[PDB]
Amino acid sequence: TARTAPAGGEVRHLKMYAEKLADGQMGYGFEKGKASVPGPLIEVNEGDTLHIEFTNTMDVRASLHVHGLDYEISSDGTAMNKSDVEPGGTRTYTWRTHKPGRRDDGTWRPGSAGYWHYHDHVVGTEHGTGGIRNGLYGPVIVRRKGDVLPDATHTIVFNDMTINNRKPHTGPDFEATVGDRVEIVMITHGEYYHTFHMHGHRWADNRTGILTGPDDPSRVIDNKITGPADSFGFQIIAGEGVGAGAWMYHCHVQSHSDMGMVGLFLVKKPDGTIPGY
Amino acid sequence: TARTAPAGGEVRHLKMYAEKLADGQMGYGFEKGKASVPGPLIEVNEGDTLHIEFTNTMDVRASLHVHGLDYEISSDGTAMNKSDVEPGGTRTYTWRTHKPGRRDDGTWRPGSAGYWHYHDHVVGTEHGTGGIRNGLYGPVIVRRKGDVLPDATHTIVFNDMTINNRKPHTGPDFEATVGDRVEIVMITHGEYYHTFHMHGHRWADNRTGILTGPDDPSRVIDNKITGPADSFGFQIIAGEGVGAGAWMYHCHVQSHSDMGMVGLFLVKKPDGTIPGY
Amino acid sequence: TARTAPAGGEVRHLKMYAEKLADGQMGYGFEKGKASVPGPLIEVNEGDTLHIEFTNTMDVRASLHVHGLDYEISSDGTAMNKSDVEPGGTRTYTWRTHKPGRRDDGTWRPGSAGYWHYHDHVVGTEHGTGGIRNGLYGPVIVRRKGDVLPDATHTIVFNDMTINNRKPHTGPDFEATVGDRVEIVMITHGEYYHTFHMHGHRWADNRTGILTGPDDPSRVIDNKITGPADSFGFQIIAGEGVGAGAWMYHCHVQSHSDMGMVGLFLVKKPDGTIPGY
Ligand SMILES: [Cu+2]
Ligand SMILES: [Cu+2]
Ligand SMILES: [Cu+2]
Ligand SMILES: [Cu+2]
Ligand SMILES: [Cu+2]
Ligand SMILES: [Cu+2]
Ligand SMILES: [Cu+2]
Ligand SMILES: [Cu+2]
Ligand SMILES: [Cu+2]
Repeated sequence: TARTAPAGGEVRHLKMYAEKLADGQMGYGFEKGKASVPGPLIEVNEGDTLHIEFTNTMDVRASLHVHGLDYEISSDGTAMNKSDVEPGGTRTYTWRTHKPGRRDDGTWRPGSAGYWHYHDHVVGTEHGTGGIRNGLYGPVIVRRKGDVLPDATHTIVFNDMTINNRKPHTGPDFEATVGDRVEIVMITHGEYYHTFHMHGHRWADNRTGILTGPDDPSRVIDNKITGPADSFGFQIIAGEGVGAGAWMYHCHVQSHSDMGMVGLFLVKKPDGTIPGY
Repeated sequence: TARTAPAGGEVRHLKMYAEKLADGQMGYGFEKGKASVPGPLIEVNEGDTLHIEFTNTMDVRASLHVHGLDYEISSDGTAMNKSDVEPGGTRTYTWRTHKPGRRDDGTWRPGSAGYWHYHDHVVGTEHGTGGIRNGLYGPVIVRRKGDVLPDATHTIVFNDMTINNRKPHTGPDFEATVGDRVEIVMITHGEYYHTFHMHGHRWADNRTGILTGPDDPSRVIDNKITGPADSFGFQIIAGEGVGAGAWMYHCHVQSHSDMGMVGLFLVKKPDGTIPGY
Repeated sequence: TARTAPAGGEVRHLKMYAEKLADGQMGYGFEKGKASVPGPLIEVNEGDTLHIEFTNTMDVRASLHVHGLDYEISSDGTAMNKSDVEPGGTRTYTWRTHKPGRRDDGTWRPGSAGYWHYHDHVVGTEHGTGGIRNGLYGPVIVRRKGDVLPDATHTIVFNDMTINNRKPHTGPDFEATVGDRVEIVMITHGEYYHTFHMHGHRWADNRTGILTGPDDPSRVIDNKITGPADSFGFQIIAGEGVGAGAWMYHCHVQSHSDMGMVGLFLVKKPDGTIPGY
């Protein structure tokens, strides 16, 4: 049987930093000097509370704003609600999550589980346009009790005309072995719509990207249109039914793929070989 | 228990007008001199029939065309099918709705229930490009027997680079009290794709925007990409799990929010106060 | 009762050609001299294997690449994986499909069933930008055991600013009789997002476009946003609840419909008449 998420409800603490990078970009990190674009993955269980002690090490105001999770207005990360952070400053954001359940009126409250993201809200403009452009974005995953955990999680961010703020035609590339349970968090940012596509693999267009059984009528797809701040996620079995290979993923907007929005899902045999590579 | 829609099947009558407004815009209304942009909400139950006695008070041809509901070709609102209205003229459009049910061949006929809209089809071009641009659009809601009625319904229309044809950074703003059941009808028009986003709230990407219980695998989202003539809708509990606050909604295409596609969901305590506002 | 797909598992063989057309376009066909834009429909049952003996009759390199179905890397149709075809050359692509089922780890493997497409991957650019632009695309349908077969299937491809590579305002138009079970395969290609819309009809936004019964919470729609390489499909009962008529379909992006992305769903009485036509 596959590994599954346990019941949540833990209180968790975390240090996060905003850093200007030597190349001019901006990244979050869990450790000073180890910021990355995209930011590090934050993964919690429904019901967990997360207290992020955030330090802006930059010379400009910056913030943390999250999608999907519960937060009070004092943690929405906006200038308006006095929730950004001054240069050199520290603030504790609090993110909460909740489980689904029946309300008193008989309705069904949705849980927090899903594929989400965090990003800056005040660099460049009051909507973080400069922050996002420079790399201040990262993924968040909230797990429901009992759903399936992967062998590894990769984050693919279409940010304007870049993948993960990389130069055209520089990946990123990811590697797996035939049979691995691979998870993708797919996030879009900036100005343009895109269509995300994988060669040789497909997934369900629902909450987890996975069907639990035969009753789910969700479309099975390998192409999906996305816009700025959209986030979705899915799991695949690397090479399932198709074998080892250098499997392209790309934006399928023709000029975008032509201009470098391309990468490789490198699925290897156990000996490491990739047919045709 | 929450209030729910009853069984439909009523025959309803309605007067509607198209008016040029003093500012140059065009609006529909239920009363002469009270046209609005967006047009007034039309809400019916599955099975109801609606007879709209429509008068074009403008000096140009205009029409009414609806999405989703049943109508005969004589009510499709097009110049081609001789279904528009001459300046000063009156025409009765008929919209019908039906319930779901089993067909003789064993298949399942879908019902009309959903979040829909009406708009002009002949002002400026044979596709109403001028009518829509000037404000001739409005929302339609069709309820299925037994689904949940809100405390209030707000209509948010992304029309080209405007929200409800308003100037940049002029809202609209909406108000609620922590705990209200708030319904959003979200409609897109014009030339551009958008992504609709709410701070502090989320909904289900299905027909009603709501989960009935734990078996629904629909993604829970707070960001959604939309294109011209898309309509969807949802309900939220104002401030549920997040409290009172000035909660922004906006298009999340960065330049669009920077250029004014922003508004506030003002969720108040009972004393009317909004923390940080 | 309606006709339904049987269990699959047949091994099928097929000849396909790439041809330059006299007008300058490029089309696939099952017979030399009978290429079409879009390419011919390939329809199989889940579990079938398809061996396509493909001949490039053009003076440039070309390929076949499919979405959604199972294929080994040697059939992905890319220059990178040495899977394109030289001018005048022949290659056998193999497409496989599989049924859903329970994995050993308890998870649910999705089946291949869906609305898919094939297109060129090497004409003009390493992403087939020229091939797709010139007309090298076609639809694929994979049926699950037991789902509903239509009276006829039409393919509507939004390719850049054209429908099926046709000149503005030249259709295509399709015809039916009130009561026909009409299937639409809707595919998008090129550079631009679109919104596909039908007058007088609607469908479910799920895998088959159809609801099986009352438990499916999928949104019922008549407008849908699409991007390059998106494919979906649905069935409707021609004129159901609305009668005979010249029912427009179009992209609902206003300038796109104004510029000719329009066609007619001609639904006739048995005597062939169309009210208002
Ligand atoms: Cu925001
Ligand atoms: Cu792109
Ligand atoms: Cu955001
Ligand atoms: Cu129309
Ligand atoms: Cu926008
Ligand atoms: Cu319309
Ligand atoms: Cu490709
Ligand atoms: Cu279009
Ligand atoms: Cu492709």
